[PDB]
Amino acid sequence: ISSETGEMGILWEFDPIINKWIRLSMKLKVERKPFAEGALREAYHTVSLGVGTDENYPLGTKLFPPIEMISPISKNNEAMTQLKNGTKFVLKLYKKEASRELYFEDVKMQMVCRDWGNKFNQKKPPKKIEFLMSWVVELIDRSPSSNGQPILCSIEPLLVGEFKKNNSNYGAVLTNRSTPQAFSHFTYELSNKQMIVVDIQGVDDLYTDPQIHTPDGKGFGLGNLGKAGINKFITTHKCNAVCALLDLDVK
Ligand SMILES: Nc1ncnc2c1ncn2[C@@H]1O[C@H](COP(=O)(O)O)[C@@H](O)[C@H]1O
Ligand SMILES: [Zn+2]
Repeated sequence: ISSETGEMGILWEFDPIINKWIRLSMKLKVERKPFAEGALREAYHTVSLGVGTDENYPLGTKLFPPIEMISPISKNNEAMTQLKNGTKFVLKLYKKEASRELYFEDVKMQMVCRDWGNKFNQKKPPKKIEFLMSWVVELIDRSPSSNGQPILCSIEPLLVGEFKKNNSNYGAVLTNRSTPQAFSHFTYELSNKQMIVVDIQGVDDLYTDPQIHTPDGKGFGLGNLGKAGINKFITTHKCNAVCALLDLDVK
């Protein structure tokens, strides 16, 4: 949309309720230096210069995600309000030394957790939670890295405030707060033990970068540690007033 200097990107949004990816474009201006780093990625402040369609950037014939997983229509999406021209947000790049599939899997995983957030909030707990949207962006104006595969990154809204990690994906309980731990326990019980959401982290109860474990270990990226991840959560978990309010089993 905007005529100002920045760079273009193909923007991908996953929508769980129709089970499709929605493909868009946007222009963005990203700062030169990151403002934070974790173990694997760096985060950069970025501003949006508008969201558009992908009609100038045809797909052609090896596509991931596959064509049947892509919505033919993209007129409605969260990006058009949440990343509208002017918005400050965050872009995350992996450090030098992540396949194409994993960017998409991590964004899908976050959208799945966001759904679990809504389901938890429907039980009217004392504190509601929310997982941020997340999106894949192909930075198409940048030079390809080792191959004709473009530069990929993920983007999400800016969290304002003190960022805290509340548990990890392997059993750590890092704060005293109840709601995070009760949420993890909720996802375990109400999924009939088919999955658990951990790596609950963010600002207050606005969360981002969660991790799912499933018993069979498949999908949900490299952080999916299977039954081991699940058992490690169980070992350290102490039920709290929120667990009890949600009528969860003290097993
Ligand atoms: N959405 C966000 N808004 C603001 N800060 C963030 C956000 N996500 C992550 N951070 C911070 O940036 C660091 C690097 O991101 P991560 O790759 O998720 O570890 C985190 O450890 C946080 O301190
Ligand atoms: Zn509990």
